[PDB]
Amino acid sequence: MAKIIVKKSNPLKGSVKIDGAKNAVLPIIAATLLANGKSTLNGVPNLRDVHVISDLLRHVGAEVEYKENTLTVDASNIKTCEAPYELVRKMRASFLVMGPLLARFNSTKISMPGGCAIGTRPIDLHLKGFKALGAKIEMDHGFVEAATEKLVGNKLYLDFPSVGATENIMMAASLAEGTTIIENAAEEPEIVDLANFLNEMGADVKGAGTNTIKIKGVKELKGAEHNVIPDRIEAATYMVAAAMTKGDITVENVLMEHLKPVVAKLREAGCEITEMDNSVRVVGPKVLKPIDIKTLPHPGFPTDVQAQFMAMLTVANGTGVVIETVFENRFMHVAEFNRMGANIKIDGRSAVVNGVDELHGAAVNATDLRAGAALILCGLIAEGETQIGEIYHIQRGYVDIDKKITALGGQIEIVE
Amino acid sequence: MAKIIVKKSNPLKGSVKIDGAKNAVLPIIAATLLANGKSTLNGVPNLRDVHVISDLLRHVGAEVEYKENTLTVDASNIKTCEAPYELVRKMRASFLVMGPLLARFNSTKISMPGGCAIGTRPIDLHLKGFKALGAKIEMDHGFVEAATEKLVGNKLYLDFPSVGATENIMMAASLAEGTTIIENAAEEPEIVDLANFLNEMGADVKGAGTNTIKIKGVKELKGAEHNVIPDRIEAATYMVAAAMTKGDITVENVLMEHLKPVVAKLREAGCEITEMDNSVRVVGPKVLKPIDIKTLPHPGFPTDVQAQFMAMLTVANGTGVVIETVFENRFMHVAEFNRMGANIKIDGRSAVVNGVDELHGAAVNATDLRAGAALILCGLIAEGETQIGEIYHIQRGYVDIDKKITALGGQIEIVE
Amino acid sequence: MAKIIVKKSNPLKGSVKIDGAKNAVLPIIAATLLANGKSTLNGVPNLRDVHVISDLLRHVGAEVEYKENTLTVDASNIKTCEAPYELVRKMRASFLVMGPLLARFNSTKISMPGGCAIGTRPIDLHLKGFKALGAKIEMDHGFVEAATEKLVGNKLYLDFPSVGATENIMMAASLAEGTTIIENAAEEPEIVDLANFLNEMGADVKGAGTNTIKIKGVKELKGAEHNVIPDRIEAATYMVAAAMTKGDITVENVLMEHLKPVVAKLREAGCEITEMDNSVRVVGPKVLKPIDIKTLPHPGFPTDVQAQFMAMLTVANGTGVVIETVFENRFMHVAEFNRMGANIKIDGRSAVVNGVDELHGAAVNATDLRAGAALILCGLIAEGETQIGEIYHIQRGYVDIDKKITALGGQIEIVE
Amino acid sequence: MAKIIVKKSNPLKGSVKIDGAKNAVLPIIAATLLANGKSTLNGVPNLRDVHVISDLLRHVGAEVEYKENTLTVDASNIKTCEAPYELVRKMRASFLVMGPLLARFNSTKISMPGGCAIGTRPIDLHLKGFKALGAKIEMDHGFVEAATEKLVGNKLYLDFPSVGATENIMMAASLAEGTTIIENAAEEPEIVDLANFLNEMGADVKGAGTNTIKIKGVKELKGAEHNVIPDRIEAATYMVAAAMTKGDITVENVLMEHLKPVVAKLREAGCEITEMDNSVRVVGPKVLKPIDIKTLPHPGFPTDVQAQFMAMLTVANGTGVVIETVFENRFMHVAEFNRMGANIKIDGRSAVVNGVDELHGAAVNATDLRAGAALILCGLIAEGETQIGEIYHIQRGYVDIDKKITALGGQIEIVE
Ligand SMILES: CC(=O)N[C@H]1[C@@H](OP(=O)(O)OP(=O)(O)OC[C@H]2O[C@@H](n3ccc(=O)[nH]c3=O)[C@H](O)[C@@H]2O)O[C@H](CO)[C@@H](O)[C@@H]1O[C@H](C)C(=O)O
Ligand SMILES: CC(=O)N[C@H]1[C@@H](OP(=O)(O)OP(=O)(O)OC[C@H]2O[C@@H](n3ccc(=O)[nH]c3=O)[C@H](O)[C@@H]2O)O[C@H](CO)[C@@H](O)[C@@H]1O[C@H](C)C(=O)O
Ligand SMILES: CC(=O)N[C@H]1[C@@H](OP(=O)(O)OP(=O)(O)OC[C@H]2O[C@@H](n3ccc(=O)[nH]c3=O)[C@H](O)[C@@H]2O)O[C@H](CO)[C@@H](O)[C@@H]1O[C@H](C)C(=O)O
Ligand SMILES: CC(=O)N[C@H]1[C@@H](OP(=O)(O)OP(=O)(O)OC[C@H]2O[C@@H](n3ccc(=O)[nH]c3=O)[C@H](O)[C@@H]2O)O[C@H](CO)[C@@H](O)[C@@H]1O[C@H](C)C(=O)O
Repeated sequence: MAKIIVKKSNPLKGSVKIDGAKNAVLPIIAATLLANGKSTLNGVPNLRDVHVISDLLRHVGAEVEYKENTLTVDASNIKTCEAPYELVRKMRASFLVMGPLLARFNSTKISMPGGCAIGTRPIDLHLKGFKALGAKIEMDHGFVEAATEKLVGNKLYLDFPSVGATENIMMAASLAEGTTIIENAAEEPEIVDLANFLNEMGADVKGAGTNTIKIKGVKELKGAEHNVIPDRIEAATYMVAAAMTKGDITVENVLMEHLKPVVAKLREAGCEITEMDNSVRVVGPKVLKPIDIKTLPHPGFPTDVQAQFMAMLTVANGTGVVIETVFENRFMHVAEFNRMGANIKIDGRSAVVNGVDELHGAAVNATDLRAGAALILCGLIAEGETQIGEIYHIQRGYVDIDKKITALGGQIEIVE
Repeated sequence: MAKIIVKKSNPLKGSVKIDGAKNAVLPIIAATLLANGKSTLNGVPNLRDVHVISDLLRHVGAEVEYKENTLTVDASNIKTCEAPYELVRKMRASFLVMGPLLARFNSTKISMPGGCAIGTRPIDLHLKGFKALGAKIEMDHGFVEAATEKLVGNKLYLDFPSVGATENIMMAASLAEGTTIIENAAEEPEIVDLANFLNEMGADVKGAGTNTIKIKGVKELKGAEHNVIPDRIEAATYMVAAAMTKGDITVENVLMEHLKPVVAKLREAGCEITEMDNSVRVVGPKVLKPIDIKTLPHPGFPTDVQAQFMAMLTVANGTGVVIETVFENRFMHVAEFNRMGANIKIDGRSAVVNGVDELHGAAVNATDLRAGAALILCGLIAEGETQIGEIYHIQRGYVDIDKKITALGGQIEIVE
Repeated sequence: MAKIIVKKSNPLKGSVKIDGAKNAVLPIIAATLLANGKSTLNGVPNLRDVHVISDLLRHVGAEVEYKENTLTVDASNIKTCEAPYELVRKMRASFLVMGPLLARFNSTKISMPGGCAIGTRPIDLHLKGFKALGAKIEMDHGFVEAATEKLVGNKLYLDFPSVGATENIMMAASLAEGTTIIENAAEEPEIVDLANFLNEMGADVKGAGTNTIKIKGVKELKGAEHNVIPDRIEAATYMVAAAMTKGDITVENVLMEHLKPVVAKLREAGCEITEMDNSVRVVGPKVLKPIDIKTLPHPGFPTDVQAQFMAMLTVANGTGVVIETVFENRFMHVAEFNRMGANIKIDGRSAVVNGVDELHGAAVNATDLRAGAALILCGLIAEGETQIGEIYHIQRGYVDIDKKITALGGQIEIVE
Repeated sequence: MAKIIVKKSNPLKGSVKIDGAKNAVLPIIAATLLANGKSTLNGVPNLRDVHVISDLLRHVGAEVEYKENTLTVDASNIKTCEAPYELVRKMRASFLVMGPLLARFNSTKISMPGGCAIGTRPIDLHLKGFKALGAKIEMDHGFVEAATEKLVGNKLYLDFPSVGATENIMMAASLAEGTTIIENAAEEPEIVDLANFLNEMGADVKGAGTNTIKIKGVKELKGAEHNVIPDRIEAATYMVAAAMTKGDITVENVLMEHLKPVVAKLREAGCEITEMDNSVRVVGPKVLKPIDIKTLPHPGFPTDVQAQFMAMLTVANGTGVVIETVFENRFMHVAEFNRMGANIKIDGRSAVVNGVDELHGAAVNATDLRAGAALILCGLIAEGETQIGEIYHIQRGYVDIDKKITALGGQIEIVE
């Protein structure tokens, strides 16, 4: 089966256009379900995770059309508020329909997500918020059902600033009676994108981007047109690639406000970075300086770039410590990095990376989306040739990484 | 030597006035050093930690007078920028003078804090920010020296949103040339208090309370008058005490915005809480419902109330999990709670509290400020009599806890 | 694709015969490579992991025949000491050929294992021991090569009492010049089985079962006949199944010495256990008492029974804590248990299990061998019907679990 | 108050005699309480912890005399089986009288130890074993009371191979009716010393040193004479001191079997070690090679030498990782090491030590016994002069460290 073959490459040089944010579009697609009417989403990346949630909307009865990076959804006529096991098993982001369906129809029944490679990922805070809004929750044979005679706005505290719980609760609250206050909300840029979209549909959501979100419920929302923000994680991936290959890359169609910790940490590692209104230029250093990273809720360092920074660190000039506070077991890639000659030792949530002279190409497997991309980065700098298996992980969330890296001068090919 | 004796008490009932925030006043006192002139701080709590940092200002040559909750500082004539080991050993908050002294005099030499009971507490991010502003850092025999020909504003990222590093860097940046941007800043209310004070002196500090702080340096700052915010941690202590004793207490002279997670979590445990403009009423439940807490940077649940919530949980109707993400070893109190009949098991940063019928009085020792106060709370509900040693820990940071609890009906006495 | 369907079952009752130990036979099969001659292994379980390592021996040129639980290996004519990526990727136990091949031929080149679901599982201590014996180690494109002009016995310390490193080093040392001393050796019963086999072939290995193993190298080893010990992990699985179903089961063809912590912990949970010379009877209690388990090196509680005890605890009468010290991320099953109505919260290496009234059947996936078996156990007690996917995990290491549970009265079927 | 002043010293050279083991003598002193008669302990180190437990025996009514390294105890006439709070608070090893007093008198009431600097140190497994032997346990106001009409031998499993629980249970079982089996026993050399002593008094204890201990209870024990084993931890301290100072030291009156991991790890770091029947010679290397250490139950690397190895690593030629599995918070010394210019970062139970050129003398505080000794080691190699406070920690458990290091050529003095 299919592999990505990467060879030791030249310093990457040139421009790369960044696609729309996968993790903005997924909750925003779920939000379309809140409107009796037709929404139009532009800048939608052509990605499997997009197609999966689109098929979920079809299941519940919304009409969906995708072309040329525009997705339209007509959620006028919904026929069921049940998300079955087979769909949720494909992608746990499917859970994001629960808030809108609960809000529109006052009842919804959604398969509870199971295990995921990157950790045990409960959805307790989503249910916490729904209960705060008046919903009664019950479990039936793997399904979670939430139902209410009516949703009523209430104050609620998030024990962790969960991205998904903030999204789900904001969407449910959008049609509740009265005012909902989400305390200790996620501040991730996708939260702000979603809020903006809800407001575009007629909602009243204030404070997205800050630690407190206030939603004043409205009776009905209408389909709206929305331009999704750029993918900050994709952008970060290309930035790290410039860093690691001693390249000089201009990443186009980005928002620098959303990249702050990545910019900072790359500068600390010795990159020269030039921030512009819609683009950023990254020049890799001649010697990578070791740095420590600690993943945290935004605007701390993002967990979705942790594997890729760890890969950069495998050849830094010293010792770097990587600490993952956000996900449990987001170190599955370490053993793959070590097969390429890295020197990485883990205990608990910390990985000690002792920089080596160079990596060496080897047969490796992607374990998840972001780690698979880190493996491509290793492949660019590893002596000889690197063959990466289980490539569906990567293709889930990167548009044409082979084409984009090839256009920057890298040696990469997908073989079937 | 001295002990606090607590007996099984009646439900606490009445009003308690909260003092000014210890942890606002300590950085604000250090900030007075930035002005060639006289500042006036009102609402200063009469606490040892206050007196220690005041003696540090005297050491460096500022004039200090304290009376009746007003502290004045005339920092017109400073005579040394060196903070010696003996003073810093007393209280690691002394380190907060480093930023102002560096800013005023472009050189400062401060003993590096050593071990602390509640964890290994490095000051690397403080030095990170000073280096970003142009300071060269060196170590001499336990001292850290920072010096520059001139401080220049720069962008810098905090790997963790450290309270102290945010404070120290904001103060240093206040007199730097140009604009400093602190990314991933602490959002704690004391950060906002400090900022306000600096602005009162003539500074230009914007975004305190948010994840990004921008300071535009000025050439000189002038003494100003400031009213310190209320102690949210003290307030929380009395709130928990109402919860645990099934009491009914009105806590006076507080800011509800600063108490959000404590209010939320207490309501989840079954308290009835009434929030007012300058006061909050807490009615304890008849049965405490078990809840989980997870300490986090503000506005997450505060580490300074963790021991006290754990004490409440020792008699909750079920199993609660307490997770400390902020400090390493902030569980020293667990063994003391267990001597009073609690059922608490720790591994890593998590403590499993399995609620018991009642605690039983016993001889215990305070291990630190906030835990010592938790022990007084246990003492209120523990059958018989509880004797608490090492009480200096408590007296550091609570004004007249014996008098305030006595006025609420509790049985407490300090014996020498 | 294929599923195991389990329904809510009657208390299991009857006798079950236990197969030979998978994890004794795998290193013992690798050990056959040490002899110029034919070995005969009896009591070999008919398992995929067995067939995989047998195909590895074929690759290197040994002759292998399997029938009726007897496997013979003629390692007279070995044709290569290289274990290629495709084989090692299938099963990391393939790494166990490295020690024998190094010992026989003074050179061997083995693909370095990559990621595994249950954690990052380095082989550094294996290489440590080989280096101690005189081997020079190098890495080539994912391969580890060990070579020496001659192996010389030496003392070496294991930083952790690794099962695999003890095995690999014992086998390498068996043909070394002089005496090897393994300090802080694994004490697992499989270590003793392997040692016995090596001694049967002509080796001189003393102290297996204790914290120190001494091997006095010999010039040549000869094929021998060996009876593998019973599978203590399989036995434990059936014991837990009796516990959870309130059953009454006699587990046949076992060694009670190898089951001590499992017996102890099951008695603590309320089982009545009767230990006999070659069998053990387990009667489940009417109410399971909550217990805590902590995985450790033998004779501590085995990690391979951790998931299955956790499953028992999901319906215990209270709160149990499960602590995994041996593997990092051996909690992947928790989310699957929670889909069946369990109440389990994890942080770090500890899982808090808050017992529920009953589990409820649901669609779940096996994540690994031992967890998949735990899911079958849940399926036996869960109201309604449980469907388990990814069943290859289970079939790897249990002989006919469907047939054996069916013979005890359970409702289980494998569907294709 | 009193300080230890250490200066940068010459390579240590010469011989040092090791005293008797503190941690053998403490349980063996408690064991004297089992005999109606007079015991004679030789090779007793002149240490505060010794004097504290001796005063506890006096409290309960045994007659004690200490001179010239011989301690005699006549436990013919015991007058109380209650150990009060004041004594147990001084030293938690006082808890070791519980097993003997329970065994002699079938009732005993012992204050439950509270917090300790190096971690939360429950005694649940001690109580577990006593309950297994027939004792009913209750808590009264900080006391734990154990009482039985008669102690009856039983099998019991230790969830962790606790040193103290193994000791306490072995002593209780020594006079029980029938046979006690301790499964997953501590294998520490002090367990073997204690067993030997009990057997000297007339007991029947087999398997000490192995993972299973069997005690066959006897009706009465008689006073006996015993020679305590050498202090392996003290010996290790002097060994590390040779390593760190590039010295050449012969440590006298030791048992090499008890020092295995320390010898191994020191050789890995580059020491040349010569093991003899009653002595060991350690020659420090010219360049310390970085190594990783992981504390574990014996014969794994001892937690009591962890701080001292960490100190050695502060100037090793690279990166070393120290992992503490045995105690929670046994890293309090890290901040003190960092005040001397070390580069150590902790997360969880792991500390990353990035070796520096040299340490620099500074004012530091001992946090506990073994760390205080590590600070003296740092003081020997740190440029200039190091002043160590809170020296009672050290004096607890080292005989005349100033005199012994002075006799090896070091510059050390205790000032009052
Ligand atoms: C669809 C989408 O946007 N997914 C992203 C979002 O996941 P999410 O699930 O919402 O993230 P969280 O809730 O903030 O989760 C953060 C932490 O909080 C725990 N938690 C979360 C919710 C809850 O109810 N209970 C609870 O305990 C949780 O287990 C985790 O430890 O945020 C993550 C963090 O940045 C991303 O890694 C993730 O990207 C992924 C890879 C991708 O592209 O596929
Ligand atoms: C004077 C004062 O306000 N002290 C308070 C302040 O300490 P601070 O020290 O500033 O808190 P941090 O820097 O946010 O520390 C939080 C975490 O960050 C790590 N860190 C911090 C700084 C740095 O450079 N490097 C670094 O790693 C640090 O080790 C900790 O794990 O904030 C704490 C958290 O709320 C409080 O517990 C603390 O109160 C106390 C008890 C009291 O009243 O005495
Ligand atoms: C073939 C076989 O017998 N496999 C078993 C054996 O694995 P092994 O691999 O030898 O076990 P370890 O080496 O004792 O591993 C224990 C711990 O030690 C770390 N470690 C190990 C080796 C090394 O060089 N470096 C190092 O760090 C390692 O990462 C782990 O955390 O022992 C394990 C523990 O009981 C079992 O779970 C495992 O069964 C399995 C599931 C099955 O049936 O497939
Ligand atoms: C008097 C004496 O010999 N003391 C020593 C002994 O303590 P001990 O207390 O017996 O050691 P453990 O019981 O093996 O403790 C090891 C671990 O096990 C947990 N545990 C222990 C008992 C119990 O019931 N429950 C339980 O959870 C415990 O919390 C720890 O994490 O063994 C330790 C380990 O080697 C030493 O560090 C300690 O030396 C000291 C410093 C000194 O010289 O003062």
